[PDB]
Amino acid sequence: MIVGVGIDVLEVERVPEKFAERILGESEKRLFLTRKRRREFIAGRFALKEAFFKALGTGLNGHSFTDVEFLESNGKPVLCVHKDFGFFNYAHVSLSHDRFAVALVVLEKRKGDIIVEGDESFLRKRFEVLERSVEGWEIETSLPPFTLKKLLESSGCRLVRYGNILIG
Amino acid sequence: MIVGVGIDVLEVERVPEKFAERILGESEKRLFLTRKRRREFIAGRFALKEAFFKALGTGLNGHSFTDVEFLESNGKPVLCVHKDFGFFNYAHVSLSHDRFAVALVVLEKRKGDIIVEGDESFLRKRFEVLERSVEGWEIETSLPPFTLKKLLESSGCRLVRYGNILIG
Amino acid sequence: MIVGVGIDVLEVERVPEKFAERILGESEKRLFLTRKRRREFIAGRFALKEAFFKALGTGLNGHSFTDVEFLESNGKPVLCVHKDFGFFNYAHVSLSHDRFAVALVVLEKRKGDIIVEGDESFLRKRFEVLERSVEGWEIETSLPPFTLKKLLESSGCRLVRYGNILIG
Repeated sequence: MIVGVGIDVLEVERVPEKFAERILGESEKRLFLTRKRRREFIAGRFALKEAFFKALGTGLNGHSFTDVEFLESNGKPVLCVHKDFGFFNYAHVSLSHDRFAVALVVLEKRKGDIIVEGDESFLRKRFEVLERSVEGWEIETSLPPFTLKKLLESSGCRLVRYGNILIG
Repeated sequence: MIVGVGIDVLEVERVPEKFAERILGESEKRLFLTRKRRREFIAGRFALKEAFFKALGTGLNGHSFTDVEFLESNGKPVLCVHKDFGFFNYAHVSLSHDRFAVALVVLEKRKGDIIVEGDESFLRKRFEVLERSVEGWEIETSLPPFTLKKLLESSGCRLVRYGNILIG
Repeated sequence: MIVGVGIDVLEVERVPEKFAERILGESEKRLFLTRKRRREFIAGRFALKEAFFKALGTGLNGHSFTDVEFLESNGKPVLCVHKDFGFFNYAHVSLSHDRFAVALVVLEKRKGDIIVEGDESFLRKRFEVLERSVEGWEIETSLPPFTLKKLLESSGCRLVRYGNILIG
């Protein structure tokens, strides 16, 4: 199911490069140094973050723009969370710019698609266990990623994958 | 499942404020009076309505722009229908503007998420009943909101919530 | 479930009409001749194709812009594939332009919604068969449309409908 959607439009030229220090996370800063078109990168990340918080519905409840990072796998932006924002396990994101930047965020909750490595008996007591793979056990849970991560690391368990979301 | 999607882009400056009388519903007019940036509000509502009808696929079949309202809960636009447009029970909407307004509408049909208060036996004869809550009975139906509303009010039943759609 | 999303923005005026020969498929060329606003049409089709490949995630793996066509039913763009890009069976698309063109593509995999005509016994050996209609048998499969089409035409079977995707 779709949890929320967000769209954001901004004129690239009117976005200051000095905003980099306020909006970017640490891994985004490393990616920023690699970038040839610096003003576009900042504008794009601002738009993606705005679209993300629009998709949540509550906006900036107690969160900062640095709490949400957009990294890159291949050429596509990928969501990285440093806080619990909800129980969505998929963030489908897209970004385009031509003088104006337009960012799209669609948040989705899929049944399952959460991979955890650990004792079978431990997991079946707490979660609905669906399938076994090379990566680990596939479970269904509505627990937010950091809540789940803290619960599992207390035991001899490990969160392998949480949908398509990157954690920390 | 996704029923349809709609996107709309328009230059705010070229949208006349005089269009307010043609496109806005009564509750939108009350919201319009509160607004400081009047031209932006009109442009945004025009874009949202256009995106909505694009998401339907049939366009303006026999409908008017006043048949669809976009109100506000918190800071997010919320769909309010005054007519039956389909059996979607979720409208995920977003709006952004920076000289150009961009509106996004995603229509979704979720299993259930329709809350009805009334006699248990009456409902089980007609609908697949899923869960009981404080708000009422959760049912699955493909009946459009006004069709459902008219059917229930004929008996001693009441439509409490239809997904995230506002009715009337 | 949502397979991927894509957004694209481009300034219409800076898109050359000469790009028509490079980006358009044969059926799009026939539609292009009918169009009064030629520059808008090209800009829109470029934006839709870009949004489509963004939604795939891999980009232009071994594909061309001519491998993907956007035709029209009523007034809405409709996806036509000439190659296998994935197992999504729904492409929800939208296009708007006002000096800048904005295109949206949402790719979805729905359970079922693939209609095939043929021998009941042949299909039940290979696929999960769901329902019978006037158009044919509804099956669930993760086979891409051309792979499925080639498999069925080898026997006395025919692919009737693949979600809302047009094939060839």
